Amino acid sequence: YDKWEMERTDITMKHKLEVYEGVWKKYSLTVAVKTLMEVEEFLKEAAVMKEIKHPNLVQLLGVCTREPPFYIITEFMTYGNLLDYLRECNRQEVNAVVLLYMATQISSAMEYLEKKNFIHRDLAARNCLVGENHLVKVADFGLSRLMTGDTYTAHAGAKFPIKWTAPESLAYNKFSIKSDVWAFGVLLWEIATYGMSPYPGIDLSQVYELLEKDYRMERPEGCPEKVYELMRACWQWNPSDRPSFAEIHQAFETMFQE
Ligand SMILES: COc1ccc(O)cc1-c1c[nH]c2ncc(-c3cncc(C(=O)N(C)C)c3)cc12
Repeated sequence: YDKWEMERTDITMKHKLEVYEGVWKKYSLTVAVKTLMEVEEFLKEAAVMKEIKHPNLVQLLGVCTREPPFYIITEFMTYGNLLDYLRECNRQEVNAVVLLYMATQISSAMEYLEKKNFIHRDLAARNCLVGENHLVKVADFGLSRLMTGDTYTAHAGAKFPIKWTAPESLAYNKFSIKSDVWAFGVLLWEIATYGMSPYPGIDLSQVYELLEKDYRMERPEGCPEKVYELMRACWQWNPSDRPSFAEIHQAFETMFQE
């Protein structure tokens, strides 16, 4: 854990994006810096990121956890968040096969988290980052430890991103890897629509009531049928009926390789 420990003066802040674009001076490397949510939570978040090693999860580079202010230093993704990237892109370049490639990368990251007993709890396009050549990485700053068979119960009075949130979470504050699968389905929809807002115009207070009566978003324009079938599978009411990320990733790698 001290192999990760850095001196605060090894980094220089360049631009404020509390997240900064910074420079790891020794390597002349552009990095992302997060500074200090309570202290212990921040330190645990750093501790968890030390255990994460995957090409499509944002890589930790070092921490400053001796004397305040505390730093978490990670790799820098050139193009920023996926949501704005999709909304502002050239769709002739970011075409159908690129969208499949992005979904494959994200599902690969989630398959890793699934295998390593982590949940994300805020899977969404706004929380994915884009590098050169349509490289996509999931932000892993809010990861929680959880055995995949088990359930996390959010604290009393927690506020959710309703339109990304699984029904069991909206009603009972319960989260699991299956609730991430639901969120992934919404992320797929975001990708397929190049960053449209989910359930357009639908009042937030009626989303749960709609879901329990089996309302789901319709197939986006131009979206392949098999991709929509995957979305719908992710949106099964019963969590145990939803596919695993291993199955989801396998499905996308097949599509992408064909
Ligand atoms: C300390 O790392 C983090 C902690 C919090 C957070 O939200 C993200 C990062 C993070 C890591 N690597 C990154 N690489 C690139 C960018 C980034 C660059 N430029 C623009 C945007 C952006 O979309 N907006 C400002 C809306 C994001 C962020 C990051």
